[PDB]
Amino acid sequence: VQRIYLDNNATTRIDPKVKEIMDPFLRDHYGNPSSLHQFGTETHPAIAEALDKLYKGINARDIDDVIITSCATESNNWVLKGVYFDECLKKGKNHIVTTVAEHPAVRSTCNFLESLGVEVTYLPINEHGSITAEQVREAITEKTALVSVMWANNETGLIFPIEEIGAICKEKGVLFHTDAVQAIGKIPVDVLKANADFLSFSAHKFHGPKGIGGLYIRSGVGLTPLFHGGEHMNGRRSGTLNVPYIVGMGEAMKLAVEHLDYEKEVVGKLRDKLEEALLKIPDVMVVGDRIHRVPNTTLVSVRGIEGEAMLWDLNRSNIAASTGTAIRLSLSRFNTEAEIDKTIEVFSQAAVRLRNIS
Amino acid sequence: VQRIYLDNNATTRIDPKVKEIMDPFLRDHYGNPSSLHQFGTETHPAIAEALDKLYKGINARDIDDVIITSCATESNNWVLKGVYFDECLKKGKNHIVTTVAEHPAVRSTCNFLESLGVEVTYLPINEHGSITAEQVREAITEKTALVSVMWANNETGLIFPIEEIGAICKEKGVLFHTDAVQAIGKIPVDVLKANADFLSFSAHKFHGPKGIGGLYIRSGVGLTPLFHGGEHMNGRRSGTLNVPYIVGMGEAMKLAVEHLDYEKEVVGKLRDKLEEALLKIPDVMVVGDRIHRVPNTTLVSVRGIEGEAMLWDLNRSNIAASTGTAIRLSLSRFNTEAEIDKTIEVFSQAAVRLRNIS
Ligand SMILES: Cc1ncc(COP(=O)(O)O)c(CN[C@@H](CS)C(=O)O)c1O
Ligand SMILES: Cc1ncc(COP(=O)(O)O)c(CN[C@@H](CS)C(=O)O)c1O
Ligand SMILES: [Cl-]
Ligand SMILES: [Cl-]
Repeated sequence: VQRIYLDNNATTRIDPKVKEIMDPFLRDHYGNPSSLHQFGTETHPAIAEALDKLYKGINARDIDDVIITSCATESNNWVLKGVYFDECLKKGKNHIVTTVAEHPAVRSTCNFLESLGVEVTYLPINEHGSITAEQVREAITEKTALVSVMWANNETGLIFPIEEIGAICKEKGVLFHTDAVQAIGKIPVDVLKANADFLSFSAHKFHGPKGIGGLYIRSGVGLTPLFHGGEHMNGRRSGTLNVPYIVGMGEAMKLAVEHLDYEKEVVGKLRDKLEEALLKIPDVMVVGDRIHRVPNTTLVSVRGIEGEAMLWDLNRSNIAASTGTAIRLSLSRFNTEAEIDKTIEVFSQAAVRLRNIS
Repeated sequence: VQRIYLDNNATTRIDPKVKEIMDPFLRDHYGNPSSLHQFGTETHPAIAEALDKLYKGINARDIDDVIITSCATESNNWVLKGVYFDECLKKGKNHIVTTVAEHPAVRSTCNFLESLGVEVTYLPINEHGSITAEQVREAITEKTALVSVMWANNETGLIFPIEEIGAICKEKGVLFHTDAVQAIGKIPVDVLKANADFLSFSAHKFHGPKGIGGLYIRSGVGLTPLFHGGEHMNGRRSGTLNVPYIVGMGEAMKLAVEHLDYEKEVVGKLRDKLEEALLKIPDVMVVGDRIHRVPNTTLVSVRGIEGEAMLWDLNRSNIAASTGTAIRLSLSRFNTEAEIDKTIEVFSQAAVRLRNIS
């Protein structure tokens, strides 16, 4: 059989060099990096190389932290529940601004925060699909503790004007968090450009394992731990390190940035190939702006066919993709022109076969 | 070279069958268990078998939850920060009772809670080393929201009278949490016997990977999420599942309980062998009760030699162990009588060589 994987915004295959690099930490280098003896200290260089990889990947400096967490869901909960205690309670700033596009980790967390009496402005998205920047200017009051906007959208692939929000954020002395989960490996990421205080990411969107991620915290910026016990990660996040995943996610980030050109000019080309080949059907609208998207995503709709129906069918022919109803097709560097040609065929055939019904 | 590993209360080697069982989830079964297509659904049986393994390991029933988390540090933070919102705030019960023996995850979390104005009673430990039970009877007031006592101590190996506390807890209508991290694989565990509402554990203490653990939540018992986004784990803990680690930790628990006899009557025998062979030196006190300990741990002290000094030396001869100052030696089923004989030698030689100094 030959299955075709087009659901990379949901998760990604672990790159072989990633699996390879973590292996020794699953086999004989199983010591606790906190231990003082050989088993512990032996793990130190490999963890250090991994972290360097992380910092170079997001252009973070020595004075900043990139804290290892168990996923972006953790990072997101941590940023919001931390500003809550640090700013909303202790400092009166009882308002957070965010978008309606944000991943449920941020939105649900907020929903809980307003449960406790925080006022949260959920920015609505325009006809362009995206968020303006001026929208956050206009919403930042002076109770405003944090603004959270995701770098790229998981559903549409749309890039948001981070930097702009970065600047409108610096100028107004407000805390700025970007959930950058769908941007690693997909476009260049730079916390310095973005004047981010906080950035989230998750490894399994750039070919490392599920079960690990990162929060960039800028120097001097405080954030009350979500995992108290303050032993690991400079006391910022307690719990025995996930050695294998740390090493692996490091390699993952490195390869992710080293493929940024390829993502740009190959996967993007394959995406365009698929997309415009798909636009030659009936009422095959693409959903949203088509210029400010990550290279790998396309979100198409179809005449009278539910997205859910088209996907179930595509599965039968061993093609994997998600909703977004419309149909989200998200590539990676592992896809091939052969596959998308195949996809074009299987897509169109499914399309007109599902519509036959009067 | 031949290193001897005696630091199992710090972390454990991943059992080979564990590494083996997770492998396919690092290679071609990398789908998101939430996806609706083949890549996702394919992972379902293996996750289900893993969870069954977890439930059978702690004698939890169908109506209870065993929620996957990223470690015991997460579980501990989750129980305490959840009762805070559910009971302390929303319901007036502003008091938590716990021990001074507890792992810093629980103690630090509490320290933060009293920072917000919770009254936390830290129970002191007796000359016996342990906690009475009557001590928690006497401390449970009516603002009392939760009592948290660890099943077994990481430092001394001492078992606490869970069940007794279970009963004193049922009777007084108080929420009962046991951190059981050092009890899995070491003695039988039973939430039913223990009348636990909450139980924490971490895989890397019973030969699975660092970076995963569990919280048992009893049916009908609520606990406000620590990871909001409510998609995975019945909305109780959001974040993409850590597929490989889940499968592995399942196998880990299974093998852990299947070795409970061996832990009892082999590793315990090896521990006794080491311990009484070590008691034949000078002022080689063992620290604490010696009857109510898990089979694998011994915590010995020495005349005038600092523990830290003895450990540094032991490392040079490739023997790994921790402090607890005194000296904690924690075995696993992977140790061998050959090793402990060797240890006896290397220990005594180090002892009298470090003391030579006038
Ligand atoms: C922007 C963003 N932020 C957070 C997450 C979740 O990360 P975790 O590693 O699961 O915690 C995701 C992943 N959303 C996937 C799976 S639910 C999708 O199908 O769109 C994301 O895209
Ligand atoms: C009772 C108990 N509770 C929690 C933990 C920490 O679990 P994590 O998986 O790191 O979150 C531990 C592990 N304490 C180790 C390493 S710090 C020791 O050397 O004693 C524990 O023993
Ligand atoms: Cl918190
Ligand atoms: Cl919480």
